[PDB]
Amino acid sequence: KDGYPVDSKGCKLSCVANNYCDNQCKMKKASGGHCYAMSCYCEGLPENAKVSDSATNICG
Repeated sequence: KDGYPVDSKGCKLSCVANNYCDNQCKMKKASGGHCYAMSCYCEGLPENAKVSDSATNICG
């Protein structure tokens, strides 16, 4: 599946470059890792990946 990976709190990962996400997503059995709207997004994550379902999370 695809989506935005979160952190230990469940907040979207603030990405700043494609290479950064490209490497992260990869480690997460993903294939399309890019930085969109300062948010990392991997395409091909595992059905049990920990990503959000919206372009905004509930961080502090």
